[PDB]
This record gives sequence, C-alpha cells and structure tokens, in this order.
Amino acid sequence: AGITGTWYNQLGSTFIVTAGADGALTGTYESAVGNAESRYVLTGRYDSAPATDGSGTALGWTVAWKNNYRNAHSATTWSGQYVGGAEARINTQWLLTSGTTEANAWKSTLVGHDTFTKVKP
Amino acid sequence: AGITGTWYNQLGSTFIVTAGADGALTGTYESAVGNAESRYVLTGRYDSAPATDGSGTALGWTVAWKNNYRNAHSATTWSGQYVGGAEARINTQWLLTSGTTEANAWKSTLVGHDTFTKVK
Repeated sequence: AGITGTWYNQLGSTFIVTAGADGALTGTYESAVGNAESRYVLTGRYDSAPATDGSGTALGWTVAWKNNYRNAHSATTWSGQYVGGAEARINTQWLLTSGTTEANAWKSTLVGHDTFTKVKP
Repeated sequence: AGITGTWYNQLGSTFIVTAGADGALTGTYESAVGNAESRYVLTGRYDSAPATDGSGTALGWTVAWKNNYRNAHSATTWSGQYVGGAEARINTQWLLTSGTTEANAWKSTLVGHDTFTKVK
C-alpha cells in the first residue's frame, strides 16, 4: 500500500514510480498514446507527511518526451493526489507543453485528466 | 541550454535551477525574501536536444509545498517552454493540487500562469 509501485492510466499507459523518504518521485513512464515510444524518465515530488484527516496525498511529476528512440520536443506535468482505499487511485490533471515559435505559442499547451490504478483497465 | 541559474516570476518568487546534461532539472524554489521557511525542493525535466527552427525548449517541474518548517499538503507543477536570447523567458502554466477528501476533490486544483525572467 502506497505510492511506490506500477500504475496504469485509463488509456493503458504505464507509470512505474518509487516514492522516496525525502519526498522524491523517480521512475519511468510509457505512454499508450502520442508521439512516444518505450520508457521515458520521470521525476517529481510528493507530500511525505500527509494530513491525517482523510485527505489524499498531493504529488506531481514531469516527463520530457525525449529518450534514446524519439524526441517530441514536449513535456507533460501531472498534478494530483493519491487516494488510499480498497482500490487505491492517483487522480491527476495534466499539462502537455510543446516547444513552439512565438507565433504558435497560443496553441502550445494541451490539458487533460488521467486516473491511475494499480490494476490495468 | 541557457536554463541553469536563477529565475524570477512576476510576483516576487525565485527559483534556482541546474539543467543537467541528462535532461534533469534540480534546484530550490523560494520567495523574494529567501528565508529558509520559504524554500522548497524543485525537480523536473527538460528537452536537452530542442529543435533548431526557432522553437522554445519544453520543460516542466514540481514543488511539493512541504519543507522542514511547514506543510501545506499540496503540490504545484509548472509546464512550459524556455525562450532564449537577451530577454530570456520561461513561459509556464501551472496546476496546484491540494490533498482533499473525496467530497472536496472537485475544488482540489487551481490553475494559473507564470512568466519567469533572469532579472528581478
């Protein structure tokens, strides 16, 4: 039980994460969609001492979409919270920013929401 | 890469970052005052081989708002792009999620935008 483990989003992407004692998130992300192939490095942070009132655990992480196979010149950040329970879940909102010219900056950023579970949908 | 160094937003916050050869962003986010109680660990990633057509360099980072002195039970992610030159900028949009109960989850996430420059 906890953040550390292998998670899958509603699209079948694979989020392999370790939550360190210092508040660090490290691991790999493999996307089922987009200009992406195989695993990408991720790093992030999480609240290592969450409230004890029934609230979830805040967290966030980033993937820059460059690996040894492809480079999409873009990065996604997920911001969200881990919710413990019978079926543990990480509920997130995300921003995907692509590198653009100034004239195209208005359309540089996609927004969405991903929910992660330790069971693959 | 032009990213390593100290950046200032439009509201008096400061971050110091190192952009590693491997695409890592590592540093500290603080207030203009810079007292220890206002400093937090920052980590993220950037495109270490951006396009050469005039496009910006995509990047993102996270700060969880816990340090040795306080804990807001929340985390912000900034997603954006670095634009180089004499007037270098990091243009971002951000998401600040607080830990909530499920009944309050609908109001868990704030959204906004920050522009960072190398000058106060």
